Amino acid sequence: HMYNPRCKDLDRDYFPSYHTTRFQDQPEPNLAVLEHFVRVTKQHGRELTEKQGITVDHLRYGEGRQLVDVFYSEKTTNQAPLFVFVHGGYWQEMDMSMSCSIVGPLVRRGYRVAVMDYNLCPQVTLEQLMTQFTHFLNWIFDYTEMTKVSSLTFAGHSAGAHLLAQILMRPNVITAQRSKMVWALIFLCGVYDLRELSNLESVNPKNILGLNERNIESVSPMLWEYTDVTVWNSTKIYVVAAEHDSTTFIEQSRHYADVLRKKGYKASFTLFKGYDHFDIIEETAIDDSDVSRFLRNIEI
Ligand code: NA
Repeated sequence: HMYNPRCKDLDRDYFPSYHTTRFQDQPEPNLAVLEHFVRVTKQHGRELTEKQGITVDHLRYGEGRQLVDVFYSEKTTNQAPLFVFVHGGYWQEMDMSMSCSIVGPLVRRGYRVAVMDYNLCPQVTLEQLMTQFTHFLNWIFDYTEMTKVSSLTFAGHSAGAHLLAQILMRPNVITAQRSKMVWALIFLCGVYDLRELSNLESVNPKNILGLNERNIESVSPMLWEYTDVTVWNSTKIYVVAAEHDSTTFIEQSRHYADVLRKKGYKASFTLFKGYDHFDIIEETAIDDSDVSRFLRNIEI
């Protein structure tokens, strides 16, 4: 138990749902929280286009679930900045319909918002999902370039934070110019070192992540040898943990922030009071929420 010197149970430290303070009168609060998350995020999604006057374009960067929905207000110019959101779900669950809580307040602040979906393990190995995600980063920059827009922010949650980390190490796709377009990278409650969970059946049953010893460094942002850091020093990096996450998740974020800082990235660690791993996303649908205020404050 790296990341939790005082851990008793390594598995439960890898399921953030056991770590909330919500639904503590529920016999299984971990299932309550998941149920609630599914429900409210689907509701946020419908409210975006049925109530909030927001428009969506349904696009694709690949076959099947490799989709990108772009949300915008027609009352706003087409040359607005683009905010990109990458959803979580341990590379094996979640979809677009539960991923759009973040959209509404951003559109009201004058962003266009791209919410993407991806193929899940074991339809791909994690390595292959990562190659596909590289196709997505190429797509999003081609899309922004075509639109002749040259300001972006990316944010990923959980597994999505893990995925987003490769943006720092794909220079055959991410040119110096592409890098210079990025205002900020936001890593919400991600995981960055997969050596412990790779060996657990509860997280990686029957090895559906398709992991092993040759590729464990490559799927672990924590362990990479970062190079050409200088092209990112126009980009602010925010590594964020929720206070009510597992100590393992919290420390994974703290340590990843340390790794980046030590490499010379403009990175910071934030422990966000009052949130667990889930409501930190749920509350992004509320303009006045603490998390919303945080995202807004990044702009300054
Ligand atoms: Na711009």
